[PDB]
Amino acid sequence: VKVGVNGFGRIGRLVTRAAFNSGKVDVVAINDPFIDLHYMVYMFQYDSTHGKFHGTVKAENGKLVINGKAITIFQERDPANIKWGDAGAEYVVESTGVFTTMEKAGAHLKGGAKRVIISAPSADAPMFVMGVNHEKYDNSLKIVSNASCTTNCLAPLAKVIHDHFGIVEGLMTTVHAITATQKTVDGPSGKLWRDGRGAAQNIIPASTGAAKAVGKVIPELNGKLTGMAFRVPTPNVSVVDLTCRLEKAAKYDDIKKVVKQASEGPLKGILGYTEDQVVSCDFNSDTHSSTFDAGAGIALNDHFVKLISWYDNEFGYSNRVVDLMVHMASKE
Amino acid sequence: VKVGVNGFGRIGRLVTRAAFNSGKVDVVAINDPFIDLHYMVYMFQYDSTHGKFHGTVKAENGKLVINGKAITIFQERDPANIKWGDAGAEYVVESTGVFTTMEKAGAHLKGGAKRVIISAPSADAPMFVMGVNHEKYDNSLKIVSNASCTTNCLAPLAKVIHDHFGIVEGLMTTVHAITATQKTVDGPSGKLWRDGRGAAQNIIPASTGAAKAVGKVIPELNGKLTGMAFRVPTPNVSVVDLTCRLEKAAKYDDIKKVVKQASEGPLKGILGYTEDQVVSCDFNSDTHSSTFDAGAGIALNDHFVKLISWYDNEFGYSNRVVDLMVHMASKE
Amino acid sequence: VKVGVNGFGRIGRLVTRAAFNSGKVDVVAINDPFIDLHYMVYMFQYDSTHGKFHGTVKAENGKLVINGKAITIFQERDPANIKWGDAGAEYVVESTGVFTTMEKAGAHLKGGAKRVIISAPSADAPMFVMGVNHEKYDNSLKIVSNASCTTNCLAPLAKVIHDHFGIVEGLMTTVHAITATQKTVDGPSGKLWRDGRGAAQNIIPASTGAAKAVGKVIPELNGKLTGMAFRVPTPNVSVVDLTCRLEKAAKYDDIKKVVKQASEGPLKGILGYTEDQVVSCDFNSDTHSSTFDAGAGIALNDHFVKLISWYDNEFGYSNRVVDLMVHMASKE
Amino acid sequence: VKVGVNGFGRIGRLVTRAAFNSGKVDVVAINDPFIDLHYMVYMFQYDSTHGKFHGTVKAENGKLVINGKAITIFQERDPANIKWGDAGAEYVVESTGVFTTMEKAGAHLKGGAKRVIISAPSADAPMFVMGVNHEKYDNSLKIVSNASCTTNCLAPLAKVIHDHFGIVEGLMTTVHAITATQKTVDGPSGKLWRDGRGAAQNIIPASTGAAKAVGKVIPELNGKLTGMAFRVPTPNVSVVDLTCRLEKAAKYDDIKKVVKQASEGPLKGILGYTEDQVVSCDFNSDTHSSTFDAGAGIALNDHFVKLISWYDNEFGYSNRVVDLMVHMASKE
Ligand SMILES: NC(=O)c1ccc[n+]([C@@H]2O[C@H](COP(=O)([O-])OP(=O)(O)OC[C@H]3O[C@@H](n4cnc5c(N)ncnc54)[C@H](O)[C@@H]3O)[C@@H](O)[C@H]2O)c1
Ligand SMILES: NC(=O)c1ccc[n+]([C@@H]2O[C@H](COP(=O)([O-])OP(=O)(O)OC[C@H]3O[C@@H](n4cnc5c(N)ncnc54)[C@H](O)[C@@H]3O)[C@@H](O)[C@H]2O)c1
Repeated sequence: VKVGVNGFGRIGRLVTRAAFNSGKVDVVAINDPFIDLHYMVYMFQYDSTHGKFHGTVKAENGKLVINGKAITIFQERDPANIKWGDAGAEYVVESTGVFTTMEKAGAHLKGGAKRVIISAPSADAPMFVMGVNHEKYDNSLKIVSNASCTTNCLAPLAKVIHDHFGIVEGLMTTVHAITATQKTVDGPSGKLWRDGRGAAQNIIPASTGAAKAVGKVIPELNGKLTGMAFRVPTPNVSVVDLTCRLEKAAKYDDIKKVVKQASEGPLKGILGYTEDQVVSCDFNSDTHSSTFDAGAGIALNDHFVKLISWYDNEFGYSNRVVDLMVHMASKE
Repeated sequence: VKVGVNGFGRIGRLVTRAAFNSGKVDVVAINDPFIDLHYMVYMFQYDSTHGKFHGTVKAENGKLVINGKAITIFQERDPANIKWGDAGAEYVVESTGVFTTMEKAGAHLKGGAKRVIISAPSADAPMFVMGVNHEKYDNSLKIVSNASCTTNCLAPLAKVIHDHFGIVEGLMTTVHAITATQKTVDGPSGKLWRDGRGAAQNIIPASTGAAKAVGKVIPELNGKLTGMAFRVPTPNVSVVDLTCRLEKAAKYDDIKKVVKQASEGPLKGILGYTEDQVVSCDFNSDTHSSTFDAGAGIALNDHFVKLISWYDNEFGYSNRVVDLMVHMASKE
Repeated sequence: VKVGVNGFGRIGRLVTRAAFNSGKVDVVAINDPFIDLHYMVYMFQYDSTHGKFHGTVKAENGKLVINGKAITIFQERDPANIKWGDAGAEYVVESTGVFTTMEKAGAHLKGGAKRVIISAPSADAPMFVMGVNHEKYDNSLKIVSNASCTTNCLAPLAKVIHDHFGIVEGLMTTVHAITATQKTVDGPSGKLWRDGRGAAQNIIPASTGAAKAVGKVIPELNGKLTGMAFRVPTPNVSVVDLTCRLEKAAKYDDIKKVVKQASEGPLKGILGYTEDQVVSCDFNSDTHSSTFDAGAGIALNDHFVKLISWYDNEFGYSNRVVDLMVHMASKE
Repeated sequence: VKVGVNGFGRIGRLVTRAAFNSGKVDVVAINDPFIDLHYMVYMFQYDSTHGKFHGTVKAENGKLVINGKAITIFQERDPANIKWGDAGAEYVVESTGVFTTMEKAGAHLKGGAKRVIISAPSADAPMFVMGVNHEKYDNSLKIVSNASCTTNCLAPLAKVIHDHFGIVEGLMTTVHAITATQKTVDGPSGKLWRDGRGAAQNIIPASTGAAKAVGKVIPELNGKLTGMAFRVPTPNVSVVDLTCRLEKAAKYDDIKKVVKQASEGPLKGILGYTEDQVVSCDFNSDTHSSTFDAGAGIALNDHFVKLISWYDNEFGYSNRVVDLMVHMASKE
């Protein structure tokens, strides 16, 4: 599939990188009114957390040339004015974080785009999580959402645990690496006061609808999950801490077994499994949506257990956006 | 009561700092075979996380003089060889971390010390948590433990929640600040492989018996609590994340009501309460053992909730060591 | 003197904090379109790096009440609209960082303000550095600049070294703490690309005109100094690294003696002096503009030396803004 | 050439990694009487700063098998006892940081090894810096030193600048990333009080003989260089800040010209050159010994300049240890 990407931020750049490192889709256009061609070369080439881009990045003839492939560049604030159709872009990845509504994201279709994938939760667009409910997608859906990075980490795990033991209720906490929405020093945040406090100095409590969203991709869990988060001073990689009450008795060993089996089969590449003495950095640039940490979790009894799963909030999610588009194309 | 302190590390120094700013407890002797008199002046005077000491510190005639009070300095590696008696130390704070058992801490009694307070969990010494079970102490106890910093944060909260609603079962996680036990860069730790990884770069999973210990200071909770921890790159101040099942239905507001009332009454100074948009640094040098964060927590339903409480793992605990000694002296 | 402050950011808030601590000036008005009254209470009360404000802060009948004194709050986006005169503000501290020109800062005059102090370098407004050239100010100056935090650290030191030994030429490097202008993760920064890279992960080279500016407050040094900077992942406190060649031979002990005498006399409170084994945190909330670190520096020979001086980039500078206004008032 | 490595710390592991990542040499033995075979697999496989090993690491029959190549493991505490001879270890990399002297390091020769390379400065062993004085090595030298990481960064640059313009005198400052020698929180380090202070919280001044050592690999510069360092909270990658006086007038562009040609010719792979807007992370895992940052430096005049050069203190140096051995082998 030929793809267009709106917004060249962390998500836009990593989705583009994933498209190229994996070769699964072909990026032929990028739109960003604030980042010009030459700056794009720089931002895509050098990455503090994921390293310098493996391949080539040059600006040739007004176009961004990555690994030899020329990419048309646009500078439109209003997506409706982006000529995706002329660039040959069939699918458009909406990653600005500003057009997450069915209506706003629809603006891309007015330029030639056949379909739009919102790289963020949507209030009305149907949300999908690879490995959990992506087969519920059909050709009538012109605008879809790939949910959030945290939802993509919890949903795969929640599905396995619920199918095998039945989740009566659960509460999650995600210890999250600092994000771009945060501030370097105590600054104005207006909406969320705690988010304005110095990121590198604090452990910051924050709200998140990721746990509740899992009830949307896994209907049986609707109303049985919710949680919150703590933003901590690490550049990348976060972890889900799921405390849940199980319906059927489950020894910790059986939980490991069931998850391991899932990571080697139906959820391979999506849900990972490890028993090694890992730490956050061991998952930097890891493409999994969620990686179960056997040794980190702990059970109180056969019905009350705390499960731990890692996720490169940047890389994993970006790869799922590409995997979602591949699945969609196979349904055309 | 005249006090002696063994080990001049973070706790030894902060307990001494807490003592001098307090009043009724006097430090008259300090032992540390690794830190010489002049180095002690430096380490006690300058503190990266708590600021320069407010008062005077000097090296005079071989003694450490703080705020004018001369302190006898010892350099024994064997606690059995410390002459606490000659120096006048009735109570000895055992804070090295390598003499936590009854059999080892008793050594201080050879030099004349009358009672020994272990500033850490003990495998056999009776453990106490101010505000929770300190009333259980009696004059026959010559060696006691003040438990851990994390246990001192969870116990006060657990007591209030259990007294009013009944904790059926709970699982905690403590997002914990960096400790002197970790390494600056990936280094050796043959016992706990994960703790050897770069502290500033990672979110590090770790085991902790703090939750299980609460079942020791609150017998009714024995076997109903356990948890683990995540070490993150912040210099000080940690937070307890308690997910528990309640027996009696409890609206979040009722929980707020009850906790707040406890902090203004029986647990004043021990358990704090706030509804402000706080972050970890707001508890820097806070002397509370635990401070309930009303806005950070969240409930799934009237019987399943996640409670959040802050604690300056260094300052709070150090002040409780002093408070424990004051209580003991009042029972002599 | 009745003072008004525009912009309630790190400096606006710290200048206000500095003002209340010592009744040198009375803040009677504040303006900031991005921070409403209630948010101001929060931002001023809680400070990650300098601690909770010691005193009281509340929102009463539409005014910000600090330590009892009620403060008129304005929310004008345009400086000209701000009715400084009405509220009773003689001097106005221009700390937004956007109106640093003579032309722009003059707008405060159109509102009733008598004098205007720009808390940042100015392209045309006369710049002053307490202890170095503040004696050059006169009643005809309605708009002045207090230079930069780095210039205030280097100038005092440069003056003493030049007065006694003569600086033939010098090059400085300032290892700087992070500022509100940096990003938490690799993000866009059109004018300064390096400044867009993750602040907590990198040592970031940056340009600075602070060294060249010293030639402006000390005319004899015009064209004899320049330098650059390295932004590093520390919340606050920076250090100047001055490498200079001397005209008159100077043993290192002579440099120490000369700096020590200056800090105890004419530059007391401005230029500090220490021989202790200090690190950056030992200067947190230190009100000096520059503190000479005797043990940190090193000389190659009697004419080529490297001098080290610390400065709390936030606190020191904020106090100098207040000291500058006090001096101005004494000249009215 | 077959190699043995004594010490499996940061240096030992990265030298081993470099050996396989290049294939210039072949590691056949590792001696570390403090790290168990299974722990070695873990420490070599997972690396916080350089990522998971891009290969294979098992533990087949008492040996460490990397990329399908078996390595004999030793737990000998006295180098003399190691059987380098039987294993086929022609050269031994002494990287413990303990056996640095000509005699302590000599302990390896008895074990059957032909030559010993000390991965650290030596008080009496001849020191070499690839690209600067490695041609001075001859077959009579059984024990050699590869100097320090900082010396390997400054020497290449100093050689080029001195060769073309003549360095009259210079003073350097190295802004250094966090090292193992440091402590996570204020701890004991009696020799150097400042090195014991919390690494993640401070900018720590430290002494370094790297600048003076350049006078030993470049004799003409003996006594013309010295400097110091600042430890900052970054995991890896450091930068040299060289302020020097030139004999021959040199415009900044002439310096760029000369350094660039040197990086494309005689010093290719050793001295790098860039004009891009780089930051520390852009040099993570960079194998150069030193990379000139054109845009970061600044000149006061044609005879006084500040030159900036980056170096991955871990990776660059480790690769030079391998390059030194390759050169030695070619002289056999
Ligand atoms: N700081 C915290 O977060 C905290 C709070 C709860 C409990 N604790 C407990 O406090 C104890 C120490 O922690 P800390 O942070 O002060 O550690 P440090 O900061 O490790 O302090 C320990 C001190 O013990 C001294 N020491 C070592 N061996 C000795 C010996 N043989 N004789 C005499 N002195 C000796 C050291 O020189 C050092 O100054 C541990 O048992 C720990 O579990 C720590
Ligand atoms: N913190 C330092 O290191 C430091 C010390 C020396 C000088 N300075 C100078 O101080 C100034 C501000 O720096 P800071 O760190 O406090 O920044 P912030 O921390 O960016 O503070 C600026 C404040 O200005 C307000 N503001 C923005 N637009 C405005 C408008 N149109 N009208 C009124 N208020 C507006 C913001 O809401 C914000 O609170 C800059 O010019 C900077 O160069 C900084």
